[PDB]
Amino acid sequence: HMKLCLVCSDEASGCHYGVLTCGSCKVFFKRAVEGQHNYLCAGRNDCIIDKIRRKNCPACRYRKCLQAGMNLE
Amino acid sequence: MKLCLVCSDEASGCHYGVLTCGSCKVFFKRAVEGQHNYLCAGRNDCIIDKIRRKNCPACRYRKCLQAGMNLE
DNA sequence: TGCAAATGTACTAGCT
DNA sequence: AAGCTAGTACATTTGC
Ligand SMILES: [Zn+2]
Ligand SMILES: [Zn+2]
Ligand SMILES: [Zn+2]
Ligand SMILES: [Zn+2]
Repeated sequence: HMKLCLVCSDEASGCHYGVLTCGSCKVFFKRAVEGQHNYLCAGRNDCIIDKIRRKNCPACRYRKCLQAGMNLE
Repeated sequence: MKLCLVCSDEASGCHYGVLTCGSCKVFFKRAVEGQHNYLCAGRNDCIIDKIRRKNCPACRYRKCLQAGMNLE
């Protein structure tokens, strides 16, 4: 029914940077590329990213964005 | 020379029965008072150090309880 | 309390 | 019109 972001499963708003994603992942990805962050995972570089757990691990969120194909060109 | 028994930061005193940093003092008070329906994105054994304690409320609250924090 | 960083929404710019 | 996304400003969250 409702389009699903391929990063967090929140409702997708469009195809952003090459990948159907939600509003919060679009801006999260651009800020992650062009910004400095000490994103450090606390598990095994392998976390679950869903609508809640996405805030838990930005390191694994960024990782799953890239594995989904996001790119700024 | 005083380490937090939850995250290992500069403990600021004995809070809710446990030597703990300021940040863990406040986090446990918030967690214990309201819902703590937190969720872990890993395997319920996330590393909870000064850097990564922000990452997993669920594992942090679990560690608070393991260390003995309570409202005595 | 304050200050600030991170995150998320809603909106505008600009294209076709 | 219609439909799209990238950007941006604002608000909210979260944390010292
Ligand atoms: Zn998303
Ligand atoms: Zn992770
Ligand atoms: Zn602590
Ligand atoms: Zn965890």
